Amino acid sequence: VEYDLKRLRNIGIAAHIDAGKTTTTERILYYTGRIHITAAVTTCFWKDHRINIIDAPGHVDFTIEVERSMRVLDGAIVVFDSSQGVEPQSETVWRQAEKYKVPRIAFANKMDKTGADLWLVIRTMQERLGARPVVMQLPIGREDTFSGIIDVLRMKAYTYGNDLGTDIREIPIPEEYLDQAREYHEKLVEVAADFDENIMLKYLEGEEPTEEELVAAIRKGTIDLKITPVFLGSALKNKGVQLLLDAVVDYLPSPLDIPPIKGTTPEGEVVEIHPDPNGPLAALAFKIMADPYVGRLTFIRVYSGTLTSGSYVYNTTKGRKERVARLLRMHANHREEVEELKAGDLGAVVGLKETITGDTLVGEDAPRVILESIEVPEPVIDVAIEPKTKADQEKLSQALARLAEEDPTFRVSTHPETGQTIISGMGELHLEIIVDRLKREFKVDANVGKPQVAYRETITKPVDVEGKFIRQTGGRGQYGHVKIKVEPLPRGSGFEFVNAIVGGVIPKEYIPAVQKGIEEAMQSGPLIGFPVVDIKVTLYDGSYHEVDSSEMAFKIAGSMAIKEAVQKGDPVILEPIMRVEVTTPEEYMGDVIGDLNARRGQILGMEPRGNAQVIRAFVPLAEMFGYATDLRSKTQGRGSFVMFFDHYQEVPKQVQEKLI
Ligand SMILES: Nc1nc2c(ncn2[C@@H]2O[C@H](COP(=O)(O)OP(=O)(O)CP(=O)(O)O)[C@@H](O)[C@H]2O)c(=O)[nH]1
Ligand SMILES: [Mg+2]
Repeated sequence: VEYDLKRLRNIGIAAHIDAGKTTTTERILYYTGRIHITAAVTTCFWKDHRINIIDAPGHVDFTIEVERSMRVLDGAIVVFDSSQGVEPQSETVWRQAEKYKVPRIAFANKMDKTGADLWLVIRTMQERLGARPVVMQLPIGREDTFSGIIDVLRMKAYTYGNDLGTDIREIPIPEEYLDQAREYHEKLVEVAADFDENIMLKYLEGEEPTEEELVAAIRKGTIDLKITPVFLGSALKNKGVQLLLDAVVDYLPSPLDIPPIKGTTPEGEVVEIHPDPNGPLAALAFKIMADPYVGRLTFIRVYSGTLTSGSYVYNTTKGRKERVARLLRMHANHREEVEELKAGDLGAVVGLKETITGDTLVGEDAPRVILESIEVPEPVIDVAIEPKTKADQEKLSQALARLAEEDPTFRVSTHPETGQTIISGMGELHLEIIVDRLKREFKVDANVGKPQVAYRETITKPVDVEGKFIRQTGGRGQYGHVKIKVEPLPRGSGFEFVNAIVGGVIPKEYIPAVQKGIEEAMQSGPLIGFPVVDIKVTLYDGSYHEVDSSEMAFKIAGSMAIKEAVQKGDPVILEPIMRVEVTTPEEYMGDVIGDLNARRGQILGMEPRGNAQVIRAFVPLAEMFGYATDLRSKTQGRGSFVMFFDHYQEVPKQVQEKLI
């Protein structure tokens, strides 16, 4: 175990679509892999430092896998496409880094492409992002003549012979560039002066400081979220990627340099878990992969203590033992088996049958802390799915079971009378990618209906009703007779059944049958056909025919009673109420407030984050369809939002008629 905590670097590459996120990653692994695919975490070496490239989801609108991966990584490279400029959503990726207090460096990719303006990037970081950038390098040559890069801090430059990254020469700075470099070098020192008194008192005195001095201060400013170093080049034309690697080991934080992850005890106490390898074990799980030839892989981040291969861990979320079989590190083109993962590092475990993405793993004798929050988010959006021709069906109902493992947060059901296949999840985007991950990945071709909000039904007042089923059906006679007392149950409390049968008035056998009929009618309410919730059912009386009584009779009899009940109890539709934090440029505040209220929303409060304003608001899910458009239409593309389920609500009286 050649593990040093200080010389460890956990990175994530964040970028707007088309910036060079994948290309840069590809090149990064290549240059590091020259001594003697994807996958959640990938490891490599540069200048005696371990770099763990935490794989961006990506696609930034799934704000569950983002918050999770932001806690896993420590520093980020934010990649900009310097061709088009800085487009709308490029802001969104920046706001995320701000949200999770993660130190960052910028990388202006595509200095080779026509339209490559370095400065358009720098200025838009100052203005829109509010990033206070510090210029670390300057280009040599324009677009297609882009052939060198100057490092202004050390005052040296690099010419590139080809575009394959196989000829790199350290040259003295061209005369045509020496003045501009000197300007920006002086500028750089000035920035360092804000973070070192020693640098300050030298910068006043006229004396040029040492590299160790500047590097240390410019690094201090980065980890403290005050400045953002900017680097450039062409990832495609293999220019400046090695210098980007150097920047990673220089200015980006090690696990020692950041604020300690906060977890919760089983009592609700808030603890700061310290990154000590000798202390108790606490580790997060964040990706469950299916691997062709090892089995299930579950990717972990270790925060304190040591995860040792071939041992046991305690799963605070599920409350059970788990056997850690083997441990692995993922490299560019091979797998490495390891004996232990210590505090601050990352890899993937083998085995771990019962663990799901988002769970915590402690060291058996260790404090029973939880890293994430407890509750399970509800299924709120329904989508109908119809398989083409038999062959796709049998491998669709197979495709879903063979996928309800890495993501158990989606539910599958069958619609009461249409007999289709209904899939439900956490929102639109959650489901719209599951559909795609079936036609391409699992190769199932079928038709998909337009997303629809999952409503619920319930009574407002207590009633007392009876259901009978006396008919001559299929040669024989049928008799079932039940008398129930139903009342409303506090919100979120669900179902409750009570038996209060006195004198074998309804014989022992037929009691399960009555329950089964109740449930089935509780699937399809008498307002819109959505499931009935939050009620207490009480079976107190009834009757039976000595010979005509049957399970089927008391099933239908129980069904007829509960439909009659939910009808008489002054029913009411329930809609999900979402919780929305909306990040917006300070200026366009009024025009977003004066829109959430038009969505029947209620404002909770606005507090600044960075140079922008985040708004917290309660809005119904039904008034959230295609918000990503309306938002970017009223913020010139600069706005962005997140969404979480909070509770269920009794719908306003005007909305009810519109739904019935
Ligand atoms: N001219 C030029 N083109 C580049 C450079 N780096 C990447 N590209 C090109 O731009 C495109 C961006 O794709 P990619 O590298 O996957 O970016 P990405 O952000 O991963 C796209 P997504 O976010 O959808 O996965 C690619 O087609 C790539 O060939 C560069 O340095 N210069
Ligand atoms: Mg990609």
